[PDB]
Amino acid sequence: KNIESGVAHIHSTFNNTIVMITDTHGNALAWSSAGSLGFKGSKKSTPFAAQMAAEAATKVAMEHGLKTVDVTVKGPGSGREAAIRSLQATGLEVTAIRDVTPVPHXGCRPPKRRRV
RNA sequence: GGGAGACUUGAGUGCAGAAGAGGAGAGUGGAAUUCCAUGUGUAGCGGUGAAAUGCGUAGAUAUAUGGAGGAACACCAGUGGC
Ligand SMILES: [Mg+2]
Repeated sequence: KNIESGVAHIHSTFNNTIVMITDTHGNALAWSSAGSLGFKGSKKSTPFAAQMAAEAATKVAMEHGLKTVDVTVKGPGSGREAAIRSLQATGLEVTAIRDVTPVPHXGCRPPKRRRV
């Protein structure tokens, strides 16, 4: 119901950006994404859509009561920063920013190149 | 060229060292993917030039904690090595 510390997971891919705000224990509290704000197609991948997604999820998160979050950024999407700053704007206190992009230490064979 | 000798440079042995993803066998490590279980959580997720098929309110994706299994070995790493 009422939290004081949390973490905001910015899952930003090439196609879409999902913003998920959890408590420090990883339990979800609020989440938004470019797709759930009406953005479709390439628009979902833009920094502005990432910005709007962060705002909509931030405001819901602060309705619960939540002051300061740390940010984990993942994926190659262009909207990582626009989300990080949007968190600060809408009211949250961004204390730390980390990169948690998974990296195989090799790992599995990736899919084929998109031509031929 | 054949025969009987002699020789130490070619070739090999000894002795002393040097480096190495050379090979074979048996173990073993972490990262990641997938699946599985359990919380949290809510309507999307995924994808393209643009879309749709697909997946999701029988609760997804995300996120947290674990479990299983397979394959490949980030950095080191280099017209570097064998
Ligand atoms: Mg194919």
